[PDB]
Amino acid sequence: PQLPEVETIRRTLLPLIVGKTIEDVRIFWPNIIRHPRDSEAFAARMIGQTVRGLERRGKFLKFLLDRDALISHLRMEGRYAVASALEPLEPHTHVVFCFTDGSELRYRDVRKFGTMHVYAKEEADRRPPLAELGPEPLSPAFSPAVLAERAVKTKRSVKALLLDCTVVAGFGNIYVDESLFRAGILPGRPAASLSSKEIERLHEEMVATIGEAVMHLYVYGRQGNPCKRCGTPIEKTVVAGRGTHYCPRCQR
DNA sequence: GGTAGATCCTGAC
DNA sequence: TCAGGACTAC
Ligand SMILES: [Zn+2]
Repeated sequence: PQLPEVETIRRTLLPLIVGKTIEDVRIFWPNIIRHPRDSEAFAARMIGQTVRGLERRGKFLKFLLDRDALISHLRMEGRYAVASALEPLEPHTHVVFCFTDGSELRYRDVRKFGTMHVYAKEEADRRPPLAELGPEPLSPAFSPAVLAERAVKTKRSVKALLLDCTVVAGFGNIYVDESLFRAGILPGRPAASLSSKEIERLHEEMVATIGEAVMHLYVYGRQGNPCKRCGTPIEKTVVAGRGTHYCPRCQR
């Protein structure tokens, strides 16, 4: 899931778990647990805590309990569901939080790429994976000025810059390619080669593209098909190690 | 320090 | 054979 989907999860999951008290935590793929490194310590500390809130930072979910916060990233295919402890688990369920009311919060992930970190609330923001996280793309903290500062200071491509979590929080591949197309900028351009006008325009399209989503694709996954704006075949290459889609006519 | 590289894991080739 | 987000060593 991408940022907009993660926000939808935050909104819809919260009422389904708020005020419930953890009675058990069951872990079927320990690699997912990143802190405490010992999955048994992870499970033990959460027991007896009540869910008080659920926040999002970038593509991370932050479950707020009594003492601790649980920081969760779903990566490509992770998913949460709330269901009865009386029913069989779905395939690829790797972590389960059991509540005193007989319901469960279940984490599934076919690829097993997702991560979980637990810390005392007051420490969560200054430890990985939240430490160093850039500003929310939809917040005043993410400004053309901030983007300009990072752009001028690097030798990397503009695509690499946008993919960097320290630059802006949770801006995914699909939105990078769509934003660059909408801003008329080739993904392979050196970030420092962008004019102030290009930076401004890119910031604007980033906010609009992801803003629209949180509430129709031009290039992403459209290789070999005609550009919706000029009819030129969309091309796909690799930029910053990622599948990268662009129109060689609309983007410069 | 900035930056590439390595890394996980398995469905779809 | 390999893409895909967010500690190590060049
Ligand atoms: Zn075009």
